[PDB]
Amino acid sequence: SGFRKMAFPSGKVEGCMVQVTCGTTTLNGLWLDDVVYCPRHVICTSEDMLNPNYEDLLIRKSNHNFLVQAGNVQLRVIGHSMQNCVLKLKVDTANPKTPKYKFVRIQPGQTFSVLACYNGSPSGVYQCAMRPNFTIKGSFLNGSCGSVGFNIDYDCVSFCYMHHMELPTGVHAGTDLEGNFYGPFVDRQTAQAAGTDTTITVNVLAWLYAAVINGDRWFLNRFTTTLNDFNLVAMKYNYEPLTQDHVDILGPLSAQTGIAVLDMCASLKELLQNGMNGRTILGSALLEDEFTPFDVVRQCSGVT
Amino acid sequence: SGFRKMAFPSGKVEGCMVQVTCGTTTLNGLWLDDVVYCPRHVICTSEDMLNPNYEDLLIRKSNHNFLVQAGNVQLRVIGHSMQNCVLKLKVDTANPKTPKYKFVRIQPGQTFSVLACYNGSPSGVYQCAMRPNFTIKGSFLNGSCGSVGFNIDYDCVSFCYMHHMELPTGVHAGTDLEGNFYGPFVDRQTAQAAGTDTTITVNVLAWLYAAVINGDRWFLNRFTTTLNDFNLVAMKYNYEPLTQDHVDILGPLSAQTGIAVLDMCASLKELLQNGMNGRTILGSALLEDEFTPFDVVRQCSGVT
Ligand SMILES: *CC(=O)N1CCN(S(=O)(=O)c2c(F)cccc2F)CC1
Ligand SMILES: *CC(=O)N1CCN(S(=O)(=O)c2c(F)cccc2F)CC1
Repeated sequence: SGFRKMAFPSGKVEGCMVQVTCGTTTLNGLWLDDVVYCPRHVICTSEDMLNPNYEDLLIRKSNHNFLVQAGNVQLRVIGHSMQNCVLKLKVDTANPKTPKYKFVRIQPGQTFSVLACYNGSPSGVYQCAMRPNFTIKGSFLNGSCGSVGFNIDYDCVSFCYMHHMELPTGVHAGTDLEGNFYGPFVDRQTAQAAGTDTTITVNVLAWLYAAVINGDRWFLNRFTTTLNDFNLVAMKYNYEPLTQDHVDILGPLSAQTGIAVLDMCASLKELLQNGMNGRTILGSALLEDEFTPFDVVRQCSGVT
Repeated sequence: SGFRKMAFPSGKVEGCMVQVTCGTTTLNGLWLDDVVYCPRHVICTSEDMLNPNYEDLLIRKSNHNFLVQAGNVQLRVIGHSMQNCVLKLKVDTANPKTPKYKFVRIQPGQTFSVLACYNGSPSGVYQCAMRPNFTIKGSFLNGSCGSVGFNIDYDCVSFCYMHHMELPTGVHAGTDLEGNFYGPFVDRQTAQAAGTDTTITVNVLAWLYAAVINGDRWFLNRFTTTLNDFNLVAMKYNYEPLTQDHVDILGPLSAQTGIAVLDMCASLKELLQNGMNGRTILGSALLEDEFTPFDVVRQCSGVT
């Protein structure tokens, strides 16, 4: 029993983190096989960052200008290329600690662990969601760029995020490991505002199921609703629309608790309309939306 | 910017987790040098658990009854002893991944990371505090016993907790790595109630400082207070008394923000008396108390 915001064990990803230095800019790189992946803005002077032309900036960089350090040993860079907003640095040594890995581009609402690093050294691990506006609400100081977000499936690390940007509002933006930004964000020190940070409805419901499973039942009510009726209330409260796809996904939790998805929807409807009235669910005074249905099943079943 | 509930990177501790089996009971062990530490209740039939006599139960166990598995390789047990509520299993192989380590007994209010394991395999990592009633609010299913809590100081893992018990109320109890329970708890399936789960006042203040540092300032007020005046309000709200020791500890955050500790106390006083009024601080609708002042400084400075 008990339910916690839980990150994947970070060891497999700690084994991949290196320091990348280009001139006076130091950030983090991900070392998989003989490639080091890092944000392309490593080549910028914070003056370049106002309107960088990356292809033009990169012409001035040779392999030997990229200083790659794994622990206290230098890696020899034998190649470099730009893919979208990341640099791939070919090194002469395969990372001996390379885990089984995939690159995946996640959807909004999908959760992942972040290993926050500075100078290629891990500081901490935390759980995130890709927000519906394609920002993440991270913890990233200067030097944290190139820190990565991941899921683990037993022994296979799926890398879904590399950190690039803090928006003026202190939310975060980054790329998949093909260098493609989540959302409309660009690696330029310019005015970039996030859209509406809506609540991930299906995640909230997952977490209400986690609550029932863990004995927090006070908010269960006598009501049901319909997707269309629920969705009117959701819209009004800046909750994402709920689809039959989300209902299907919640089916296993529905089964385990014997609470119909639409009944739990009706419960969530009353919490939105009535508020918590100073009560808590799983030690939270607000509705948590950074647990996916898969996260809830995982932590409630104890997958390793 | 941004502030997250952040666990230590778990890699150093993943390298220490083994499976311990005694008869039909499987749980987790911590492998440091040539010793495997695990809960002594590994020797119990859940029938033994009602009123176990551990010294008597242990007489019936030989080295070869303790099955220790690190990955998919068996360790040879060449010795076993009981220290308080843990077994020390001497094995013939030093853990080659043994990190620099200490055993520390933490005080209530102190935070640590837990690496939740099942069958010696990591499932997840999360951040905890030792509650003032010497429980922790964990996420632990059957098989999780012997999962450990730790702090890291650069390269030195301080182990402070091993998981043993879920109380009937679904809160958690365990030992330091000398086998001594935190609080008055015993490894027996009996009526054990926790005392008052009071709020860790100094941690709440730390987290209010983290909020100001990260731009969440709305709750800063025009008032100050005194320790004695603050403490009357704290008592009324089941907050731990604040000492000059806690004020001293908050000094660095006081300095960085230019907010006197007692001013921040007066802010916390108004939040207790007035509530949040539907507002959030660092994405929370309640006052977070599982960040220590050291945690706030660490994450706000980016220590690795
Ligand atoms: C995002 C990231 O981690 N980095 C890119 C920016 N640089 S930097 O330009 O060197 C820099 C500092 F070193 C300190 C403060 C601001 C700043 F932009 C850091 C690495
Ligand atoms: C605390 C812990 O992880 N364990 C001790 C109890 N045992 S058990 O007695 O084998 C057991 C199960 F295997 C399943 C359900 C309940 C139960 F007590 C599990 C390991």
